[PDB]
Amino acid sequence: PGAAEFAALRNRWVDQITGRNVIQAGDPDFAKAITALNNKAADSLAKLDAAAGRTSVFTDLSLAKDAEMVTTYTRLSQLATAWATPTAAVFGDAAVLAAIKAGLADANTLCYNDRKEEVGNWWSWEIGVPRALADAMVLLHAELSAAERTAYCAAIDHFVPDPWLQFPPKRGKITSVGANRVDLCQGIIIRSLAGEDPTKLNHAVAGLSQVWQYVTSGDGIFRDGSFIQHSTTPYTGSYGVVLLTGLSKLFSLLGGTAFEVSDPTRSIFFDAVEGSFAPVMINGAMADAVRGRSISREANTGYDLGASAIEAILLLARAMDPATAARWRGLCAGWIARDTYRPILNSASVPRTALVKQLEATGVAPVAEATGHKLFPAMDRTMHRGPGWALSLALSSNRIAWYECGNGENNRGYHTGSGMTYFYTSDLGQYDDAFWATANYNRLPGITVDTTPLPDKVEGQWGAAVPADEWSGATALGEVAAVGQHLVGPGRTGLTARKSWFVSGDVTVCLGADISTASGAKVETIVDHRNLHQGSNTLTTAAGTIAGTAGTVEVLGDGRWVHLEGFGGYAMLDDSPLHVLRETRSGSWSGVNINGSATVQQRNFATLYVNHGVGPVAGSYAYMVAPGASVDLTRKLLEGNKYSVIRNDATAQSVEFKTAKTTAATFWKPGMAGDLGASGPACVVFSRHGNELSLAVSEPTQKAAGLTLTLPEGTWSSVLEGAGTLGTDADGRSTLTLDTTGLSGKTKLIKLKR
Ligand SMILES: CC(=O)N[C@@H]1[C@@H](O[C@@H]2O[C@H](C(=O)O)[C@@H](O[C@@H]3O[C@H](CO)[C@H](OS(=O)(=O)O)[C@H](O[C@@H]4OC(C(=O)O)=C[C@H](O)[C@H]4O)[C@H]3NC(C)=O)[C@H](O)[C@H]2O)[C@@H](OS(=O)(=O)O)[C@@H](CO)O[C@H]1O
Ligand code: NA
Repeated sequence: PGAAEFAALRNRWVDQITGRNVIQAGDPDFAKAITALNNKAADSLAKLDAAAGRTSVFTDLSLAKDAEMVTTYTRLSQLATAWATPTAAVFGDAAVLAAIKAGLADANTLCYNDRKEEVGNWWSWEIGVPRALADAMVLLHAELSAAERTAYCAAIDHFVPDPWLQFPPKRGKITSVGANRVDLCQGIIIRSLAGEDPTKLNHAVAGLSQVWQYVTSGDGIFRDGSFIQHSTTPYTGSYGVVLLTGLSKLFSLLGGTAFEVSDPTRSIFFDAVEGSFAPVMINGAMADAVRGRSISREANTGYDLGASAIEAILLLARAMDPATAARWRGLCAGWIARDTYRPILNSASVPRTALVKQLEATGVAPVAEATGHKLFPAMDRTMHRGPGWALSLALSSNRIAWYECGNGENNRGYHTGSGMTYFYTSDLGQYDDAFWATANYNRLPGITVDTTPLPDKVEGQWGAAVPADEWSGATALGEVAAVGQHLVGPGRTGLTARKSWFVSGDVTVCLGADISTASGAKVETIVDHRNLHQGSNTLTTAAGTIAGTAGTVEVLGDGRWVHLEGFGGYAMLDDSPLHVLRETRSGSWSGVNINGSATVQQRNFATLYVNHGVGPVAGSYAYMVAPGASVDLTRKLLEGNKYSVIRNDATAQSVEFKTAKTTAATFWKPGMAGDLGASGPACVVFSRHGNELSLAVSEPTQKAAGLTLTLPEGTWSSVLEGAGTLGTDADGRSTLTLDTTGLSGKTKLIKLKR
């Protein structure tokens, strides 16, 4: 491939990142995209350093601070983008062009050149600048000289001599993985178009192949659909999206060319659209539990990341077979149509606007999110859906860290892995509307928590420490899931708790047992901590209302249920006191992120909790949540033994769903919960239909070679579906012995016949 092939590739990249070939004349959404492009460009030009002998390019960005060096270059690439976009205010403006070129020249002289040693964050030198400088070279190819290309290519190659590796020489270079491998290869591929270097381009394309190979440990995509980055943090929602965005752009750029991605194993990446990304997308937002430290970012939210995932999926769909293309488009049309809270076209780029308009022009109908359970045992995450709600559980374990903090971000997030219950609903802004600026980080919804104050960055940055717990895991059969977590508290308090969740098509039953701590402080379990925005949403009870006055906590009477206007119902399944607090909380994003604005946000919350007191001995809880339930339905939850607690202690936790005729259990020790037994740790769901017993089983430690169940509902003599060996115990009960060697927490489905 020669000069013409390289020119064609550069032109395609410019088409992709500007949308210049696809602007629809007089379209109001295109006009808004150009306006947003114009305002950003105008803002940057206003900040140009015009001083003779300047030592920065922008008066508000120091080249001695590596993050401000990156922003220098992204502003320059944004300006080049505007200069190349028909109808933009600066389109083809020679004075603006001259200022971009002078900015690239001086940033190179002053700072980013092939003699400079890295200082500060490696990512700035190897990913932040190269992607932006490469884009600027390609955008400005007709305008930069050969000597300018030589200088800038040399700078990039100095920092990134091989995109299969990362870190400066003084650190020891390691294999780049996952999102980092995609980003380093993107910067080198685009730089290879500017410099017409087929050898670097081929090597960078070949480097993409690693990122979609299945892994069983470390970083990458697991066969169950989990995606981990930084070894111990569930990360589909932020690093997974960086990977998805970069591969969508690169696949589209190279398709049909001499450099096309041709590795057939990229099918694993395509399978991940539904296998990994779709289940953790909720009405257009990536779930908070899979986006790690980005929850602390005011302007990199679940909806910003979901909108990037939608753009990428739409871009990939163009190359797919017809049925897959239509399925992915349907998924996207649904995540777009249902999101009235941060509509995807508000502040969308011109390319994103074009993909959204192209989708609308297909007339492909919106696909609803399927009810039911999606389990990700490799990353200790589960998703559950019913009409009007999605529950995301956030666990941690000897495989998965309590939280990631780093770079001044999410240093307060140390309870976010303590069994959080995120109930996403039609309140689309629940977790987005300054929730992470104002929420009580010691009373996040669903957690059990030792009230000992912990320092920011407790347990270390980058997910370096994990709880040395017994297990966390899950299984599901049909409409019912069983999820368990042995919580070990962060900050060496000695907090221990056995938390389980049994989740039907409508209600979530939350059991807790064996709670104690060594710190001497009170321990709490949070039934909910729910953002009311500026609302005064009524908490209704059997007697009337509760917590009508902000700041004064009240104890629920003996009706045992409370209904929150705009949400649904909560009910206690034991006689423990439920404390209910209406509160107003304030905070700034600067309080949770070094880059956050100083603006103070104020939000109203409803906070419902159980107090286990000081020095609990085998403390416990039992309650349920019924998202979307009316007051009438909430008042009835505890009638008729619909949610029948079987056992809730240090051996096992189990509940029967009367209407679903289905029982769910978690086992901590060998023993029986009702008429089901297990020989060791297990998650089980079972249901009898006449003369047939259906079971789902997982071995949640991921380390046991076998597991034996003592079967409920009488004796069983044949296996109809699945694997396992039937047997009989000393007491005449049927047993099922499973080989669980290497199952990695996955579920086995079995059907038996009497
Ligand atoms: C300083 C150091 O040595 N730390 C490493 C740690 O490296 C840190 O982690 C990541 C990484 O690439 O591995 C890198 O995260 C990315 O940081 C930039 C800014 O630096 C962006 O964050 S933001 O500016 O606050 O938004 C970036 O965000 C994402 O940006 C983009 C995009 O640029 O296209 C898309 C998304 O919308 C957005 O979420 C952020 N990525 C994400 C997904 O958050 C840090 O800069 C880097 O310092 C790890 O290094 S690793 O290579 O081994 O993985 C860590 C692992 O244990 O080791 C530490 O020592
Ligand atoms: Na980590």
